[PDB]
Amino acid sequence: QAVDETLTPWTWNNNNFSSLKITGENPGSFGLVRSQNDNLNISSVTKNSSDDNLKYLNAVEKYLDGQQNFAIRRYDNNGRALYDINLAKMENPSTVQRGLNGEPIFDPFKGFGLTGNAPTDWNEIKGKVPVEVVQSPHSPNLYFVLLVPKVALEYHNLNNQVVKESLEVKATQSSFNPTQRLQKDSPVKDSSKQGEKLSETTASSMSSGMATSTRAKALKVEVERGSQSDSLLKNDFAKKPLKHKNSSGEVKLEAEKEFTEAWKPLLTTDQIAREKGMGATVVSFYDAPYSENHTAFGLVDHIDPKKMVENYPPSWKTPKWNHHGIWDYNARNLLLQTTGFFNPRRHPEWFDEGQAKADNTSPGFKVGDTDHKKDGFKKNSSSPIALPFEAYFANIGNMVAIGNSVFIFGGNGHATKMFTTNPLSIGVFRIKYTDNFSKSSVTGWPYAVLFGGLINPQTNGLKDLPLGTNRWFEYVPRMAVSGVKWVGNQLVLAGTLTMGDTATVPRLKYDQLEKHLNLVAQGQGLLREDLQIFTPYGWANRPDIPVGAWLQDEMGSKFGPHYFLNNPDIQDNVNNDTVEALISSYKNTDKLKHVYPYRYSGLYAWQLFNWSNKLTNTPLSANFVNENSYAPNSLFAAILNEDLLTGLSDKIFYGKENEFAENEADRFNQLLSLNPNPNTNWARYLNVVQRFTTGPNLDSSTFDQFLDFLPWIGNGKPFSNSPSSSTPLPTFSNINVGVKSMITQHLNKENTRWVFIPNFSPDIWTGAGYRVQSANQKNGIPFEQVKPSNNSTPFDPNSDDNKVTPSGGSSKPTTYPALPNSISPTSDWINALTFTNKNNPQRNQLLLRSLLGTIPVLINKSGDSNDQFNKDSEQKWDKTETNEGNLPGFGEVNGLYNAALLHTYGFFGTNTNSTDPKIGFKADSSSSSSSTLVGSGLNWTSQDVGNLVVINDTSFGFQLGGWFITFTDFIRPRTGYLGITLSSLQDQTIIWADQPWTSFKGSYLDSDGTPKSLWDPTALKSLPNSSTTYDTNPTLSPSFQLYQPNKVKAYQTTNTYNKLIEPVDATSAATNMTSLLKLLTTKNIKAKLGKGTASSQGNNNGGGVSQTINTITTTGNISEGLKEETSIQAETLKKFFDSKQNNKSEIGIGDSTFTKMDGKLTGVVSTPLVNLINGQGATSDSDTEKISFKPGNQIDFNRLFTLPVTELFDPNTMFVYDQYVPLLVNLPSGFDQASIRLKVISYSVENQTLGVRLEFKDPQTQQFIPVLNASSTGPQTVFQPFNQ
Repeated sequence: QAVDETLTPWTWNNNNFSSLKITGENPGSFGLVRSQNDNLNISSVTKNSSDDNLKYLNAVEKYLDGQQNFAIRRYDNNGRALYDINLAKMENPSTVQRGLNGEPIFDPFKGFGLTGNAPTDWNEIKGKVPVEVVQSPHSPNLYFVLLVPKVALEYHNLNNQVVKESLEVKATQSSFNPTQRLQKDSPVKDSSKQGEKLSETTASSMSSGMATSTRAKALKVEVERGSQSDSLLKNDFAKKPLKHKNSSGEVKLEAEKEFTEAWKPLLTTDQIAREKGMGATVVSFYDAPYSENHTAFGLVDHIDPKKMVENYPPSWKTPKWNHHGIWDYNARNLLLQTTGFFNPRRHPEWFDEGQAKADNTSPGFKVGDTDHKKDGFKKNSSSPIALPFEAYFANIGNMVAIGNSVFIFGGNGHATKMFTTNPLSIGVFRIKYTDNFSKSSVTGWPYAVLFGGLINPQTNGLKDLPLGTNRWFEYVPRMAVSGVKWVGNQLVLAGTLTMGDTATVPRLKYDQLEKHLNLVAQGQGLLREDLQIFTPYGWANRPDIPVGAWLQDEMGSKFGPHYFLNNPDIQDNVNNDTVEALISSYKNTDKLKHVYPYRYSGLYAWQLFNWSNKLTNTPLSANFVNENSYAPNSLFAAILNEDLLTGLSDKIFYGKENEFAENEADRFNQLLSLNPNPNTNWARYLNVVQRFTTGPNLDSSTFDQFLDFLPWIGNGKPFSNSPSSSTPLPTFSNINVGVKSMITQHLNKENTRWVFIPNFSPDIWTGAGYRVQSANQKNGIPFEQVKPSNNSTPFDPNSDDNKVTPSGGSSKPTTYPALPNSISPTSDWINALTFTNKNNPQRNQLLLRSLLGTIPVLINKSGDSNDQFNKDSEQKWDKTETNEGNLPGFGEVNGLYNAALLHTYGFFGTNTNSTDPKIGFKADSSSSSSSTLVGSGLNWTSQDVGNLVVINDTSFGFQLGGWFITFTDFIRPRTGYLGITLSSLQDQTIIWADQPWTSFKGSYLDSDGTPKSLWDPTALKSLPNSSTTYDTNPTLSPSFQLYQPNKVKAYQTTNTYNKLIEPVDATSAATNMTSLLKLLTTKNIKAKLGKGTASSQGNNNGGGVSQTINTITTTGNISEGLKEETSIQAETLKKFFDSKQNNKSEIGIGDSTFTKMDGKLTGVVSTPLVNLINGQGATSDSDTEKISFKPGNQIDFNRLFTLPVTELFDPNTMFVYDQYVPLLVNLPSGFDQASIRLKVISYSVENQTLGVRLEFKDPQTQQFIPVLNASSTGPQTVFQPFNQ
């Protein structure tokens, strides 16, 4: 039980927690420690055919019991280890001999009363490593230890055959086709159900209608209950004119042949619940640093995923459905995309069957039946959402206790994070305790109900985020945990969570799946990349048009008022006569809703502002929720009500509204609000989030100007590059890009001079990719965006149909005169909210993945000879309207400029490599251009998170990727402050290594006042094999994804982007771009860059400690940067940055200071005086070296009558009065009468024994502390005056 030098301090890569700063009476830390023994034969246990995962992991665990052990080495504020508590090899432990009502009997010296026998389940609990330990400050001297199974500890070393990556590679000795795993065949019209297409209404309802419209007339959509069990009388939604192309058989999503070797968990939710030894556990116990009974135990409690399963909203059981569930279901079928909102196909981590249900059948409702009315009634649901092994293990970590109850807020997933699959914590866990920690109940919640009550007024960051929800909890949050800490007087949760997917919110025209590879893959599930790609040509007029309303104009020459490819160049006016002529007369009742011929349109921004779950000032206000994203693309930091969370009840009951609509008759009249049955407690949990933030408290294009300012660790050069005429342009911010165009000439040309710009001259920068008539006239563009479907002449405005006639016959056109001058991938429009593209999902996701530093690129030419995108004569930045700017306009990630991005990277030029890599994008006009995306070389994944270091009650932070954020102004935001401060990382070898997160070994706050993080360059866990031994074109990595090809039509040399750049059928373009896909692998990327091996030079290994930059309270101030209403905030802060670009320190940008010390760094230990590193640095209270306990020599004793004592202390403050301080402790130095004190701990009237612990005003921290060198035994000492 004594200290064992063999075992060493460490820190697990799920929570990274081995040092709890203990305070109160016995400051120190429950030092978490493991043997530093390497050379562990993982391959010993073989997963044969007969054995299952359960017994295989049992064999692994028992073999490790025979090969490894763990203990918790409690530390003292001095830094002297006392005892370890080895769970495996501790003999005959005991729990506290509590009282009748539950109090623990603890004589300070005789110690906590033992029961002789410890909590049961020794066999299956001694084999669980301690990964975490927490303190309960409400109750006295209570402690927990988080027992996690060790298969997590050795998780990454198990045979890959069982733990299978989601992506399949095999030999694939045929180049590597990123599209050969994507279902690419488009839907087609059926040849047997022609007459069931949605039918145009019989006769328009005049209703005293004075307005007349020459355009096509609306569709009549109604569903009536009638009288039938499994059918109805008329189901207009269930019309399904389209069908899967019969190309080499049906094209459909079905796992049993779309996944030869499918992703699959290890242990199901029920399996882990029933199994005890393989599941986590939290144990209440008690520590006695100065008693012969050093340790005593309380209660042992398991964490049951059955509480997760029972506490999900009923709708979660049927994720393949959704609140819409009928038209959207059919659309997803036909477009070959996500079925539901959280199907396994796009998110298998949480499905206990894994990808085995990566299909469409069995959505909880009747589907596929011939008669359209028949489909829609509920039936068996075989695809529920549960907590499989990986997700459950990600659901453990950073637990904290409040009052009489404890919470486990989830791990971070690295322990079970494989190379591309991203599991994480989905639902919070709660534990309570009854009758003074005598019994407990295990319960857990879904974070969806925790986060349902979100509204923009809460956060000071970016607005309209995809965070809200509706009465159906088809929103699937999941937190990446930085460590919930009791920051000051508020409780803070920080890290990242997965936004509701804002990428696949648009849809694809039925005949446009073979030329939108980018987004079709981004949606189907073969592209786990969560940035958000820009392909505007093929979007629908509304993403939510029922399929039966798609073929009313199949040719598209008439331009399909009900359904047509989105192009707001033609968007109908919102003019009065226009609206009351097109939409009003088609009034919709409860039973019937009118799909209006009106030509809705708009670029991706308007598309999202309509059909994305943007946060509105009222919570529970997200009706259009498409899907939940891939991996955390949202930095997060919120404050969670301690008192409320304590109050909330364990079990959750759901009302009628929680489940889905019984039948489509009811569905047709869905509401966002309904009366919950008062006997249900689910909605109690709603308003728990006080606020939240993801980035600095900035809005609009100014936020992306900040994005421009932030630098890239891969080179350190910021994106702008302006300091030191065909020069690189800013990529994120469009300020000072292109030419200034007038919003006054945009669209209606009316009421715009002082609407979106508070200046006499509304001058804004159209951005890169813009077009204009000519240098003479730039503001606005005449309607030359005319789209001719066939060769039947252009869109034909002013046509009899295209012009409306209100009462009076004054025929007028419904399409606006002058359109905006940018539909670029970086299109920026404050006014044309139907032509802008810089949405807040863009802004936040780019913040996250640019702080990570792994934003993708789009390329034409690799570094190959004769295929080199050289700089001179083919990169003319000043001219970006023509092909000289090399702007693709199709396949690039929305919100940035490809040429500028690649200059920032250094793929061409000296920015990255000594020799120009000769990799870049050309806007070739000779013929069609093939291209794709690739990784950034870096591999800082998104689930990355540090441990939340609480700097003070007003700020905090952690490390994210290679950067160190600090929420400087989140708890107490201040006007004019940027909001956050940043610190970068120095070690290049650490930066570029394969898996740079087998390097961070926990974070803490250094006593000096600035946190740090550990780095172990020798611990870099790269890929298991160098593509075995043969070079595999596809080689996995944290941030490797199937970036599909994008092949585009030829570009017109001049006036390139009048219209959208049409794509060509790129399905079979993979084999012709082998060189381009060679760069899709990070290893090849770094090989080209010249930093593929240790050739980067510099630090040999760089094993040291990195410290974030010191932040003045004014750090991050942009007070002068803002305002200046002479022009817009974006441009004024751009000028501010250009005046302070070379002062990254002031803004909050820097590189963490690094100190090199030799050693096999593995963890840290914490004492309130100072946190020590790796368990070294023994201290002996240097300041108070010359003070010790006075032996019995300086006591009366001798032989006299029973000594009367205890009169010198009172039921008041129990410290001995100042009269008799030095009677027991030697003070040859500290003779001062203003310090040096004592603290009694117990006594006995009839025996006269006195027990005290010294207490003195600590200089460094003005807090009263105990002392160890007082006596060899310890500050606690009995003073018994024997007997006569």
